[PDB]
Amino acid sequence: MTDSIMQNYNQLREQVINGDRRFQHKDGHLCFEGVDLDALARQYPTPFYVFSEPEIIRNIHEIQQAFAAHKNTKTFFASKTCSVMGVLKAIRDAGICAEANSQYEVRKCLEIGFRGDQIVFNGVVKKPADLEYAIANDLYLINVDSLYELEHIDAISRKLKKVANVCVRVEPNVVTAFHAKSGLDLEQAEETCRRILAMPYVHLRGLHMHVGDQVPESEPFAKATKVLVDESRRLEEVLGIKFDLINVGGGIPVPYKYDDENGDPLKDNMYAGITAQDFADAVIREVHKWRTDVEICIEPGRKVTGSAAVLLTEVSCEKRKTNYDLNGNVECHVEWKFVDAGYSVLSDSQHFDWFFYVYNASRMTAAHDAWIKLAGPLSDGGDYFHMGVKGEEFLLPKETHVGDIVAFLDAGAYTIESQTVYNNRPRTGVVMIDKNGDTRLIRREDSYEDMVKYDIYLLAA
Amino acid sequence: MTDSIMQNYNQLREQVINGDRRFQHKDGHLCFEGVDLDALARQYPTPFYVFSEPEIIRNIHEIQQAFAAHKNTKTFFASKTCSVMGVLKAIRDAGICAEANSQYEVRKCLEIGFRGDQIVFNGVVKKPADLEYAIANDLYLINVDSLYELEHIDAISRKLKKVANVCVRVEPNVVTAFHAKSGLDLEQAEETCRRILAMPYVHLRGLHMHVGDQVPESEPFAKATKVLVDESRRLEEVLGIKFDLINVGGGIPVPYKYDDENGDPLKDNMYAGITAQDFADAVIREVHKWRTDVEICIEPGRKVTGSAAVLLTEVSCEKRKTNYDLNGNVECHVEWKFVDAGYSVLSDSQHFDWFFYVYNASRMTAAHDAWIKLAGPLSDGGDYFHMGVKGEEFLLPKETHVGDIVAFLDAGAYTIESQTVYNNRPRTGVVMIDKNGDTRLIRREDSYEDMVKYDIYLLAA
Ligand SMILES: [Cl-]
Ligand SMILES: [Cl-]
Ligand SMILES: [Cl-]
Ligand SMILES: [Cl-]
Ligand code: NA
Ligand code: NA
Ligand code: NA
Ligand code: NA
Repeated sequence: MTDSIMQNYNQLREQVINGDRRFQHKDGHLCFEGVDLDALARQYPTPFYVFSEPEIIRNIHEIQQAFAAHKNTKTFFASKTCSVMGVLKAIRDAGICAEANSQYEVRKCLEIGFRGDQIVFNGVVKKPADLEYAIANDLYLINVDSLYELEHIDAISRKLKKVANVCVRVEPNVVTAFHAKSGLDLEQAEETCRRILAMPYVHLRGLHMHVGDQVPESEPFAKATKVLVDESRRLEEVLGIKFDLINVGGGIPVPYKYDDENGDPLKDNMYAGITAQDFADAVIREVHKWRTDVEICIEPGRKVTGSAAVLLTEVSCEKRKTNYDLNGNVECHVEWKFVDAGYSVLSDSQHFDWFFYVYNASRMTAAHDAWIKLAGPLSDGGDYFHMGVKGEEFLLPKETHVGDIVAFLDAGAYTIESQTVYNNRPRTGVVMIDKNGDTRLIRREDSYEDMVKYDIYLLAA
Repeated sequence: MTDSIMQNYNQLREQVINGDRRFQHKDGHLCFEGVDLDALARQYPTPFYVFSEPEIIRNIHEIQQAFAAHKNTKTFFASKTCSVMGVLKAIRDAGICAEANSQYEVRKCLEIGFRGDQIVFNGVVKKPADLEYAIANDLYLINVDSLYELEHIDAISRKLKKVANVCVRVEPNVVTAFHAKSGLDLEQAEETCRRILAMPYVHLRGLHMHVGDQVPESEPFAKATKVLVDESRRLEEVLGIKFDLINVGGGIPVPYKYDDENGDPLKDNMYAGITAQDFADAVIREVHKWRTDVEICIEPGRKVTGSAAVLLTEVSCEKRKTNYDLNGNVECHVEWKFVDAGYSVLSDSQHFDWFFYVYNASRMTAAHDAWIKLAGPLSDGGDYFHMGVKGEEFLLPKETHVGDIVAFLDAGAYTIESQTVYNNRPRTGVVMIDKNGDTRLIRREDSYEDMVKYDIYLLAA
């Protein structure tokens, strides 16, 4: 029933402004950490993302509190989730470490103040130049993803006369051969470790795995960790060593739909099937069957920042399209609202069928009582938001007007670096709400100069 | 049969180097317009795209030759397809016009030397600043996509005392109301045109439509053009005017799979179901039932550049993954080849299930006789190429080695502006082969400075 769907969506809306730790209402507008988002979107050109340092901190608290039963836990934010420097700075100041996924990610983590001993460098393609940069900067871990790459680590560590600290990525078969490009097979772990021990400037620290992203059950983490723990225990015996650590990766999910009573996480993984506590319980229980003193490294990405941003986008056009029958009578009307952000700004809404709550931030206390379709500004028929409240339809106040600010919630993970300049619309500015509730610009909107500065061409003037 | 699939793929490979107007072989390597692509990829860092000015010119020839039966045809390259300045310059020097999809696209077309009278500006969200820039620059056409936008065109043209030349976009119901965000309903065309005629600084030039992209049959173009032609004829009568033009949009498909005897274009639109001649026959036949003298405007994007680039990417790692049964016996092996381009470089291979021919450019004369899986360098389990020769599997020479150059063909449409800095891997350089067969860099690879120059942060040194 649409009425029931509409009723439920407006219960969720009221819970946003009366129940959510992030949000309030003022002057009829959605507020984030006490910042009126309508007013903010009159101060900065839309579309833009606004991050909350307070919410990042709360998310980091949930993660670390979840691991209270294991004191030697080291937490590395997976920076492919978001690497805007001011976001990395908030995460650094909140007291955790960083995982990096390219040479330039390593460099920006170092620049913003993560020490080498606070950085893990992972990857399936770590070219000699990448490895040389990482080894020269004394990173806490460089993962070993393949035997081919390991030969470069040996050669380059010898060349620099600097120890490379490594963890061997093993991807358990919980078809992994066909569908998992990353890591070594379990069967290869022993000889790989044996070979690293013999290398003069490579130091074996432990094994690594990463299950995946937005994982809706605890069992995959428990099963995969058990495989890694059993192999770690066995190799300690066979090789006569004591591992420094085990790195169990990331994948803690974030709620993108909150009404769990109406959702099946295994069918719709926008429902978060598990909590950080569930992830920690599964991991710690398995590790403690082997050692309670070993360091556990975790690599959460999405959970750190996902809930901690909103995309603000201005309703910039409207139209009504009407389907008529062959006698000219109306079959239905469609109310299109156009916002100034499309899939070049919010990639996952299109490419990964990702749901984000959508509300009229300018009319946040008004009933969202009109079915509408929400379109982006790209000259591209597929640039509209398909992941609606009911099918492809969204709910906004019937009073919605051009000039209102629409907010997409839970827009803090995998939303910035994935933007494009398709249609030569610019990638967005980014604003940060700091711990004091003050705002500042932390990324500019791309300028026209940015569209062409990369190009090499004969000028005309 | 895999053997048969392998046989057919190697027949296609031989046709590339012995039959294709674009390619040859030399020193065992794939050549493009006589340029050895292995050698080129030792001169420039991979991954990068290489465009062919000769092939752009050939594609433009096919389009214009297709319209020989209609002398007053004006051709506007849809620049959302590719707007690297050197690519736009080649298209300008080849003698056609430009369609633009944002304020900055308009600006870059003007900068590279398209005159205002050679530019069409389309869009669903043309804000006042966008319209003011377009009207001030005397564009040949600004489309009218909605009644809301039309009010801004009236007001701003009055403010500047400059005539805005417009075409009214009408999207026929050939559900269009639910699935087509663009244009007005046919039922709205009459009053919209009547209102424009009464505006002092808005000049109505005709109607506009655009069917879509990679369209595999001629019927949609014929049917939609007929609707637009019938309404144009009727409005000339009702309103007592003579239209300058009709703008029928783009959508000419490009072959991404060439063995048409084995493909159904309506099921797999990588097979191009129609040619430019088929598009022109359908459009011209319908227009000439109304007027033979009127100007026909077309907006091809993909067809201009799609076949005119190759992505060159270096095999940068390899591994074998083996699935074992519960007794330790081998069930299967998977041979993974890792290249230095993933979906942040070649977006559509992931997000739009787009097929591109893949060959070992370094071993182009060798039998491609080994099934492999082809992975990108992103730390992301989904970053491998799923659109294989058979399922998710590709064919490369069993002799393929790290350091070989892999080529993706037909990589010239919608491949540059759609790149991202996900994982802070840079967006690629772009090279151009000019009409003389010489090469030059036309876009640099993003530098590390580019990763962070947009960010605003307190430095440490
Ligand atoms: Cl930590
Ligand atoms: Cl309307
Ligand atoms: Cl022309
Ligand atoms: Cl291997
Ligand atoms: Na705005
Ligand atoms: Na060693
Ligand atoms: Na290279
Ligand atoms: Na007029």
